[PDB]
Amino acid sequence: SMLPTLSDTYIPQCSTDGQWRQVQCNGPPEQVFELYQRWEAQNKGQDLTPAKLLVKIMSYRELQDVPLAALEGKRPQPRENILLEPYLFWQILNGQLSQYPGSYSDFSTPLAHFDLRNC
Repeated sequence: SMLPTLSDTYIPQCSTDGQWRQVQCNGPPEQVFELYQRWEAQNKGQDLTPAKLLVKIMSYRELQDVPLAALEGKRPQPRENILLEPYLFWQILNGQLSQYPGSYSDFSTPLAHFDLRNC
């Protein structure tokens, strides 16, 4: 866990299609904050460093995934096999595994932000 969250995550943000946003901040993406909100909503007592451990764990087989955490599936069943497909204008939750390289999809970066950043 050599990454501190709020320290040096830039993620250059621009307000619309082609023009750079006039103010550039130095915080993590708001999708990561929403993922942290969902993780805390699953069970209390969750902090930053156990979240780093929990993403370090459950990343051993890549999908042969794991139960005991519901985030996008509203049909609780251990036998559910559906193809992964990205949807326009949504936070990426299900189809990714994040252990493998590639490219981001749909270019849905221009969203709002928090306050506690170096801008």
